[PDB]
Amino acid sequence: PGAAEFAALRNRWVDQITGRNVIQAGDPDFAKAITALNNKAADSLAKLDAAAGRTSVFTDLSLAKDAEMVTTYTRLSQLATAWATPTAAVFGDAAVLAAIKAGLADANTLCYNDRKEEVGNWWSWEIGVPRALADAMVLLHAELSAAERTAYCAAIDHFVPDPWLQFPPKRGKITSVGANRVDLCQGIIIRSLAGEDPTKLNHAVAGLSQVWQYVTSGDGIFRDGSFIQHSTTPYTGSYGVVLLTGLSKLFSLLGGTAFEVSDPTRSIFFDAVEGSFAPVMINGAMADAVRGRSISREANTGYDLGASAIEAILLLARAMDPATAARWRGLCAGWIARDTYRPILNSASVPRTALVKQLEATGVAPVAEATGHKLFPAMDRTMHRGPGWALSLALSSNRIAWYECGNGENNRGYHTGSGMTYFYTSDLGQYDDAFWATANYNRLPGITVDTTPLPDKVEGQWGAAVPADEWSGATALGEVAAVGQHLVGPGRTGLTARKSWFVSGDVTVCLGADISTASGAKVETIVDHRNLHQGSNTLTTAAGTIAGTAGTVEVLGDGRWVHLEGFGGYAMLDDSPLHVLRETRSGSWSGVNINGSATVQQRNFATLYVNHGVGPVAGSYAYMVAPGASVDLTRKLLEGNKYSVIRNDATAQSVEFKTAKTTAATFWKPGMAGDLGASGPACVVFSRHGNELSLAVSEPTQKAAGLTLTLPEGTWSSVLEGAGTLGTDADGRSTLTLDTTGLSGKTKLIKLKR
Ligand SMILES: CC(=O)N[C@@H]1[C@@H](O[C@@H]2O[C@H](C(=O)O)[C@@H](O[C@@H]3O[C@H](CO)[C@H](OS(=O)(=O)O)[C@H](O[C@@H]4OC(C(=O)O)=C[C@H](O)[C@H]4O)[C@H]3NC(C)=O)[C@H](O)[C@H]2O)[C@@H](OS(=O)(=O)O)[C@@H](CO)O[C@H]1O
Ligand code: NA
Repeated sequence: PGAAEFAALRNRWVDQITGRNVIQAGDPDFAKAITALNNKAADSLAKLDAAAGRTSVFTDLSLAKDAEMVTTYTRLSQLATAWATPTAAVFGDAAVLAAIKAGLADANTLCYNDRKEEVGNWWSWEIGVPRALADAMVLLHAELSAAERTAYCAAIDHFVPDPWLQFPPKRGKITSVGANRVDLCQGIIIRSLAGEDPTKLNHAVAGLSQVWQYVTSGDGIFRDGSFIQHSTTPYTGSYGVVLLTGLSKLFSLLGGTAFEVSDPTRSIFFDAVEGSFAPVMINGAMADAVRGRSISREANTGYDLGASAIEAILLLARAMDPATAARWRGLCAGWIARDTYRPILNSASVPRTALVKQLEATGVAPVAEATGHKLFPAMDRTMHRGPGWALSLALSSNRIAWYECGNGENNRGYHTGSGMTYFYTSDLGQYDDAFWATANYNRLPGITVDTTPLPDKVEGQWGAAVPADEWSGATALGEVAAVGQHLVGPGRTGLTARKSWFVSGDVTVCLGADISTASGAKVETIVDHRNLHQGSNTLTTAAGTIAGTAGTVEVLGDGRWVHLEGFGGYAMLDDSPLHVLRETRSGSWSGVNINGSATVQQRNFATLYVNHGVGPVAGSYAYMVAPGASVDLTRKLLEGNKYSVIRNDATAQSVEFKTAKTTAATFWKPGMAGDLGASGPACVVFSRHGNELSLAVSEPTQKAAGLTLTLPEGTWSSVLEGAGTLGTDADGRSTLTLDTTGLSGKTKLIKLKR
């Protein structure tokens, strides 16, 4: 590949990043994308340092601060993008061009050059600047001189001599992985287009292959579809999206060329569209539970990341086989159509606009999110859906950190891995509308919490500490899931709790047992902590209403149920007092992220909780949530033994779903829950249909070689579906013995015949 091939590649990259070849004339959405492009460009030009002998490019960005160095370069690449976009205000403007070139030249001289040692965050030097400077070189290729290309290529190569590695020499260089490997390889590939370097280009393309190989530990994609970055944090929704985005752009750039990605194992990455990404996409947003510290970012939200994922999937779909293309397009049409809260075209780039318009021109229909369960045991996450809702559970364990904080972000998120119950609904803004600026970080929905105040950054940054718990894990059979978490509290309080969730097609039954702590403080369990925005949503009870006055907590009378207008129902499954608080909360994004705005946001919440008191001995809870239930259906939840608690203690927790004729259990110790026994830790769901017993089982520690069940519903003499060895114990009950060696928390499905 020579001059013509490199020119075609550069032209293709500019087409991709500007959308210059696909602007529809007179289209209002294209006009709006151009307007947003123009306003950002004008903002940057207004901030140019025009001073003689300047020591910065922009008056509000110091080159001595590595994040502001990155923003200097991303502003220059944005300006170059605008200069290259037909109909943009600065399109082809020579005075603007000259300012961009001078900015690149001075940022090189002053700071980012082949003689400079890294100072501060490695990512700035190796990923933030190279991607932007490479883009700028390609955008401006007809305008920069050879000597300028030499200088800027030399700078990139100094900081990133090999994109398969990361960190400056003084630190010791390690293999780059996951999103970091993609981003380093992107910067080098685009730089290799500018400099016409096939050797560097080929090595960077070859570096992509590692990121879609299945892993069983560390960072990457697991066979169950989990995605981890930073070793201990579930990360599909932020770092996973960075990986998805970069590969979409590079696969598209290189396809059909001498440099095309030809590794056949890239099918694993395509499999991850539905296996990893789609289940954690909720009406256009990535689930908070899989986006780590990014929850703290006012302008990098679940909708921003979901929109990036949609762009990427649409871009990838252009190269897929027809059935897969249409499936991915239907999925995206659904995530777009259902999201009226942050419509994808508002502030969309020209390329994003074009992909969304191309989708709408295919006529591919919107696909609904499927009901039922998607489990991710390698990352301690589960997803559950029914009509009008999606539950995302956020656990932690000896494999998965309580939380990630870092770079001044999410330092207060230490309870976000304490068994959170995110109920996503048609309230699309629930977790987005200043939730993370205003919520009570000590009363997040679903958690059990020791009320001891914890410092910011408790347990350390970067997910360095994990709870030394017994297990967290899950299974599911048909419409019912069983999820368990042994919660060990952050901050060395000694909090312990056994939390389980039994999730049907409509209702979530929440059981807690064996709760105690060493701190001497009260312990709570949060039934909900629910953003009401500026609403005054009524809390209805058997007797009338509760918590009508903000700031005065009330205890629920005897009917045991409460309905929250615009949400659904809650009901107590024991005689514990339920405390109900309507409250107004305030906070700024600066309070949760060092980069957040200082603007104070004020939001109303409904907060429902159980108080286990001081010094609980084997404290417990039992409640249920019915998203979307009317007052009439909520009033009836506790009637007819629909949700039949079997056991709830330090040995096992179990419920039977009457309508679904299905029982679910978690086992902490060897023992029995009803007529089901287990020899050790287990998640089990079972249902009898006449003379056939169906079971789902997991071994949630991920470390036991065997597990034996004592079977419910009488005796069982053959195996119809699946594996396992039938036996009989000294007492005449049938047993099922499973080899669980290496199952990594995955579910075994079994069907037996009487
Ligand atoms: C300082 C240090 O040595 N810390 C490491 C830690 O490194 C940190 O983690 C990541 C990484 O990629 O591994 C890197 O996170 C990325 O940070 C940049 C800003 O620096 C962006 O954050 S933002 O400014 O809030 O935008 C970036 O956000 C993503 O950007 C983009 C994009 O630019 O294309 C798209 C997404 O929409 C947006 O989310 C952010 N990425 C994510 C996904 O949040 C940190 O800057 C770097 O400091 C880890 O290093 S590691 O390489 O071994 O993983 C950590 C692991 O234990 O070790 C610390 O020492
Ligand atoms: Na970590």
